[PDB]
Amino acid sequence: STGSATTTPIDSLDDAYITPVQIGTPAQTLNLDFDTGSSDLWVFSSETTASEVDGQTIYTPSKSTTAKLLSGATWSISYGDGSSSSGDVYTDTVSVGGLTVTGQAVESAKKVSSSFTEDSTIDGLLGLAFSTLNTVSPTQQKTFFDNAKASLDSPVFTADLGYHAPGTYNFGFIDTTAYTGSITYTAVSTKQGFWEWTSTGYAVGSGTFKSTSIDGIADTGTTLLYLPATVVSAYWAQVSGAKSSSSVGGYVFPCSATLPSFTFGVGSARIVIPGDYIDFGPISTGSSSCFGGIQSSAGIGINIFGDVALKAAFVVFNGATTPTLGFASK
Ligand SMILES: CC(C)c1nc(CN(C)C(=O)N[C@H](C(=O)N[C@@H](Cc2ccccc2)C[C@H](O)[C@H](Cc2ccccc2)NC(=O)OCc2cncs2)C(C)C)cs1
Repeated sequence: STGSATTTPIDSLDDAYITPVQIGTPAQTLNLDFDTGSSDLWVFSSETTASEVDGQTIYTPSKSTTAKLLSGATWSISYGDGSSSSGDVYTDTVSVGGLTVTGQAVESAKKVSSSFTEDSTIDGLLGLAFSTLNTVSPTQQKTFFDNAKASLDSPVFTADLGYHAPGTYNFGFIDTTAYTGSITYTAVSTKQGFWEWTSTGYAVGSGTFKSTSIDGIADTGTTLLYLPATVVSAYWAQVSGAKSSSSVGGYVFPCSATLPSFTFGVGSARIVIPGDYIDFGPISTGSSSCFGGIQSSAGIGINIFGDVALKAAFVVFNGATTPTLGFASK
């Protein structure tokens, strides 16, 4: 089997991407944020505290003839930005782009933090990291991909995120028409539960490539590219007037600037992030100070290849016995 679904930016900055997911019988379609940096499939639901729901579409398990309470199971997750959610669990039929998993754990939120409430476009998360990070207790649950894998034509999924445009998530096959050149594969460590890999270096603009190992995670659920402070300083030093603002919480630059590209290495191959991808717009409405899309990871404790990086590539998440990651230009 295979599945193929379009993923759509939630706003004009590509802050996140949402993908329609069918849950239950008859189907309830929710728009989920596919996240290769976490491993819980959780949704806004009929159980979510009413004051914490503001415009999202909800899952109502009582309206699904295939929903079954997963008795005694609870979940609770805390994310890198301080956001969180928690609740109870149902198993139900879940389909993505024509690929169906029966018996998928659907984590129903009873509570969500303010950042989720305030985003009416995201109806929940679909985690695509390793199932060892799933938070359901006392019986840990598998991700949608892990449950589907043995049925897929190939044990893979791909992320092809668009710049100011929709993209695609494919399950079980590699669309050889979706990229240029060849795919370069690189080793993954699963020891922390993430798609954790090592970039071989970077370049800023037309500058020389610096060979240096940069460990980090391929993370579709984070908007920006978070790298060591050394790398980030070398980038922004090429932009007149850019500076790190403690008040704003990172690097800002004059909205009048034209930004240089940023290249990262994948083995001997190179992925080029165009300058325009690094512009996240005014820090507040009407400001002439713009927010940078490359920021320091210091204090996060991990480097994060978020959407700014991934959307410059066709990315293969290879869930073979020894997982690997592939990157191609497109
Ligand atoms: C316009 C508005 C709606 C939006 N702003 C954003 C930008 N934001 C907030 C982020 O990128 N926030 C990032 C974040 O926490 N992302 C998260 C939550 C999230 C989900 C959906 C939408 C938005 C956020 C999702 C990410 O995959 C992070 C990556 C990570 C991993 C380890 C350590 C630190 C970080 N995953 C986790 O935090 O997983 C932690 C886990 C805990 N237990 C099991 S896994 C930070 C790391 C920067 C997106 S949409």
